[PDB]
Amino acid sequence: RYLMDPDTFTSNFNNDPLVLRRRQTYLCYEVERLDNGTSVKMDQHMGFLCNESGRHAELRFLDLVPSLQLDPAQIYRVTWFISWSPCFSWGCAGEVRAFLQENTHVRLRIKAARIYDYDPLYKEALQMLRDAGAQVSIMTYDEFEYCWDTFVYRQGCPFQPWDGLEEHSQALSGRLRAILQ
Ligand code: NA
Ligand SMILES: [Zn+2]
Repeated sequence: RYLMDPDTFTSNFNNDPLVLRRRQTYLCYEVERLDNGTSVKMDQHMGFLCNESGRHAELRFLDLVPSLQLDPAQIYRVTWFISWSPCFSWGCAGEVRAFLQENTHVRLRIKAARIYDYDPLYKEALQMLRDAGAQVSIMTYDEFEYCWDTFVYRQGCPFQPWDGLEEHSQALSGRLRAILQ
């Protein structure tokens, strides 16, 4: 597993609104299989994706699902730690919705560092994901540190939080839950 540079992680998962980073998304993913109330963690199916040549990371994740060789007779939970919530206007929310409709064996958990409200239809993207069965939430300190510990070439350095991490997370979470109520 190639691990992400720490600078790339910190530049992209920051949730401070005064840090500009609209040009790029990073999407860390893991997959587990749900059997009789216990998960089979599948470490060979973890990684991260960014946007490439105009194709958003969310669509690039959909692009690689067949290579994960999921058994449709099984149930899987996919988790996304994504630096921006998925857009509507460039097709991500719609494609994820259609994917989850066609792939009823897949459950999707989305934890976003920030809300992508550069998209005029960002609220509709979030509601569309919720309506398609995705559980959508804002990243807290716990998830940022997990991501640092799991996806980052950190050489045993501990996660060090940026100023305001918890405050911004809680404000974002309030906005999100208001949108999804
Ligand atoms: Na595709
Ligand atoms: Zn998108």
